[PDB]
Amino acid sequence: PTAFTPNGTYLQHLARDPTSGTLYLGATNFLFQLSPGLQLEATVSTGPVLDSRDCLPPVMPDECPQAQPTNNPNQLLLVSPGALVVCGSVHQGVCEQRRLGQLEQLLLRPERPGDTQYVAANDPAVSTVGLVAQGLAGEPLLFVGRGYTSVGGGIPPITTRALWPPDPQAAFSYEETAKLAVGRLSEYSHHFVSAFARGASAYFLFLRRDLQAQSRAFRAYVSRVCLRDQHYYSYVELPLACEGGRYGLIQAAAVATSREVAHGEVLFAAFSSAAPPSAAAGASALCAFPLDEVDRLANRTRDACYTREGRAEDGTEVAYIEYDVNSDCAQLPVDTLDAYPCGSDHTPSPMASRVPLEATPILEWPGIQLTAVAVTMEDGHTIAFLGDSQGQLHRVYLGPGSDGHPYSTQSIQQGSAVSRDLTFDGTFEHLYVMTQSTLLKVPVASCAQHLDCASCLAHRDPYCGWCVLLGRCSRRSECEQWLWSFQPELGC
Amino acid sequence: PPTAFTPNGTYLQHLARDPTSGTLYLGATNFLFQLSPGLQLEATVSTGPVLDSRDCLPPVMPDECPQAQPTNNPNQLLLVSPGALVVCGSVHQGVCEQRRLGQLEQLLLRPERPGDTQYVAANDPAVSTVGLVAQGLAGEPLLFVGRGYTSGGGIPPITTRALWPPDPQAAFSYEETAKLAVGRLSEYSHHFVSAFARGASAYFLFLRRDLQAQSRAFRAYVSRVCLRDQHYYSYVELPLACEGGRYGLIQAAAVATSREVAHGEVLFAAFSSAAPPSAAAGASALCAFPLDEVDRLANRTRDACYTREGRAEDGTEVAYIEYDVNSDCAQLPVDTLDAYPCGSDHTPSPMASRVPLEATPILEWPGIQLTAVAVTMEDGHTIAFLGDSQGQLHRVYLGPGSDGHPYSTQSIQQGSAVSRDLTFDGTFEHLYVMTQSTLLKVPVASCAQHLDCASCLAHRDPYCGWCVLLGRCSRRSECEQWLWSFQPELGC
Ligand SMILES: *[C@@H]1O[C@H](CO)[C@@H](O)[C@H](O)[C@H]1NC(C)=O
Ligand SMILES: *[C@@H]1O[C@H](CO)[C@@H](O)[C@H](O)[C@H]1NC(C)=O
Repeated sequence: PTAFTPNGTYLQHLARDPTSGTLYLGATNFLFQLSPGLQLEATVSTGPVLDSRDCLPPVMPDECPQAQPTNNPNQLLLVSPGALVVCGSVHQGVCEQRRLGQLEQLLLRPERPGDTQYVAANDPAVSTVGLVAQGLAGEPLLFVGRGYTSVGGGIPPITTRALWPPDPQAAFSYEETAKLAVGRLSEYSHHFVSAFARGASAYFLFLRRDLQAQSRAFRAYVSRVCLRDQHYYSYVELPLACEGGRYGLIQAAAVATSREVAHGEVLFAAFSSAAPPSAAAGASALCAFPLDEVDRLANRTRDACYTREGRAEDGTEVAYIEYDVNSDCAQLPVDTLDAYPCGSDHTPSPMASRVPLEATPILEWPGIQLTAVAVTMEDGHTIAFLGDSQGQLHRVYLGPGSDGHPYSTQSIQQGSAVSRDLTFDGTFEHLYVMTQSTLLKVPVASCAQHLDCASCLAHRDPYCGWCVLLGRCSRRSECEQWLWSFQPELGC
Repeated sequence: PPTAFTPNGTYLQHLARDPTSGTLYLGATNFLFQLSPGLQLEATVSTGPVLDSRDCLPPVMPDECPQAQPTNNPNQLLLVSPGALVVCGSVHQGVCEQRRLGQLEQLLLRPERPGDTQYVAANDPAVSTVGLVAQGLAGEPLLFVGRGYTSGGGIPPITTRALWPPDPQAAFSYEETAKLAVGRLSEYSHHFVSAFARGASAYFLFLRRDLQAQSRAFRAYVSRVCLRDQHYYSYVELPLACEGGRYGLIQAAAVATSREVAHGEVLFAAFSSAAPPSAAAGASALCAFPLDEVDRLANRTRDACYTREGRAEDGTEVAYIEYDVNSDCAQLPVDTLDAYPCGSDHTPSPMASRVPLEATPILEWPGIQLTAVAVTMEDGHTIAFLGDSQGQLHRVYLGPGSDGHPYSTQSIQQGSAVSRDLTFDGTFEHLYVMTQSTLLKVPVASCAQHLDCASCLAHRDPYCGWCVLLGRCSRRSECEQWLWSFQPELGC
């Protein structure tokens, strides 16, 4: 397969322009721009740089003597409509903007940024996530979820930051209210896995300590805010549960449309089991949460807390206000739900559900730590692409007939985890896979190398069958008119 | 096996369940807990240790309380009212506070400097405190409180107390007349067992020393008072007799509507025999007093004392004034009963019957000290769950067919008494059972773990039987043809 293996660096993040298909790659001291065929369109160096976590940028040796040279693994890498957003691990995680298609060309780098323009975690271990969307002021906003770091200030775990503000020197700053107001950051230890949009709703997947549970164990959550408000009124926090927390550490996730799973888009999540913040080598599972059910529970958490003091019509306590913020649920008129579906400066917030969103595992893999999810539907049925901590990429048919073991496994790079940033190309014919030292372009389905029916059906791959009338080892859509290679009792 | 809650380094005093939400509030040593209907911890509040002497008045500051010690705070009173949770501790003269139903952490009202008229619960952890939430004439929240004697002082045994006066800082106080005026509190030695309401009436269950008897012995009594009446004019005590005082000491009770026992509500009360103060380790009985017969005798006791100087038509003192109070039965015109059925500032008070309200044991178990009662009617016939002093929960069928021995018994916690806060859930599907160190959620029936008819019928449980259609071990409702597992002569 086609590869990109830059020497002298490690790969942190992969961002694909959905309009152009250009790939941008965020590595240690390098950004890359790649053709959709992994041809190198451009290269930008970003480090090492003189830095100390105690000094504030711009880091000069005069007012930062403790400075030492410091490598710069990539923290945020995002395709905004206007530009490419790049945030690093160095200089308190400040960000810059580069020309989409001309990585080499820098659009904007605040010259002397403030305590409010430190964006990413300035620790490459800690993890930063991000989403871009159009704001009500006309210009595009950048949501950022941010793990905890022990330096500078205490940055909020989620923030909504301006990318194209009036003064461009203020870009990446957030209005005083554009944040989740969370104290005790060190205690919650937010660990972000992913952020995504759909409809008017932004979603964040993350881990955080349950401070009311007896163990103060970590616990997986999905929270939803409205895409458009700079503010965090609509913020609703749901706990996630894959088999009621046997697999309690969400590792990666992907959205996809599948019809036999549920109507609407569906969130496929990979949870591991804990040994304390990380997985144990321990088992993994893949759960699916239909977003229309994510919205329905989140919707009825809002509806309870706005109009029924946090109770269902059943009478049950379902909703409350998390993070010890001074705010309780209310008995506002039901007209409120229509007038202000995303809240006001005076509605309850931040809202959380007492009811967990629960899913029974689609598959349960005993020895594996899943790190990466990619899901598509082919000729009616789900096929998952799953990467693990050991650099393997598993392909799993999930339709009828399957005990859900990988029909195919493949070693991208032994002993090095596959990235959540695992993404398909535009036609869905290929999947870009990335470990820490290589990025591969992998074909979903290599059917047509087979030039005889018996070779076709021996490939044994849900994508492949023998089109009888055309003498072709093809995919069903490309047609005894198609002899599926994934039905062993059958043959030529 | 049950779902449980076992908090470390604490003991459980009371459990109060919210009849609308089903959420459970626990009251413990230095702790409040809030738990889902499934016993998941939703919140925890510390209530101690505190600085305190029984000699000081709250708020205890060291500049006014030199003798203050670290003092633990076992819970004394835990009641869901309409707006808040009422909480009263054993410290700070037993003062009370209120907290948000559904967010216990959030507090609603805690008088800043309270008076001699606002020391509510017994400021000694070994003394009884019972309470009942009612509404006054103007439909505002009231709190009847019964408390045992405690060696500042003079707190009346029963008092009506305002949960939300005009002036929030006046909460939990009581108007000068809103009290049962007892002189010799040390001698009467009220031990309150329970308070409950039904109809227009509030009822209290307690022990007191009978000082008109030669024995001066402790005797079990039930007293009734009109809910509207906040001045205790209408107060009237009936002695309770379970096999003529063989079983002297009432221990726990629970009301239930049962078809085969009487019309209306019926009080199922567990009495124990006195040790030749408290129970011997002895024998217990379960006696049933229909509330309609309580009201009848209390009504005849009122009538006989208003209009016939306490005598019946044949001429016998059947009613008299108790508690060496200066008041006598009168020969008031008969129309006084219609004009003043709950008494006056000028009518006889407080009233007692000379005639005991009598009942004969539903069951008598020698060698068991019963401590907790819950009764339900299942398919027309009474079932009683009874806890005891050794943390054992006995299940008893009382329909036709039994010598009244338990068809099932479990250890909740060996040798630690089951609390009289034994209480069903909302579907009467489960039972919340608590000893001093654990809380359990017990299903009433474990029918369906049964696969074959043999096994089903071998459970020998009045709840379980074999639905012959459907082919599963169900309950008579979830069928209609059904083979009862509590009829041994019947097989399949
Ligand atoms: C959630 O609520 C929004 C607005 O209040 C509505 O547009 C949407 O249909 C709801 N989604 C559900 C009920 O799944
Ligand atoms: C007791 O008396 C009241 C009024 O005096 C009456 O309404 C009630 O029904 C009576 N209860 C009885 C007789 O059981």
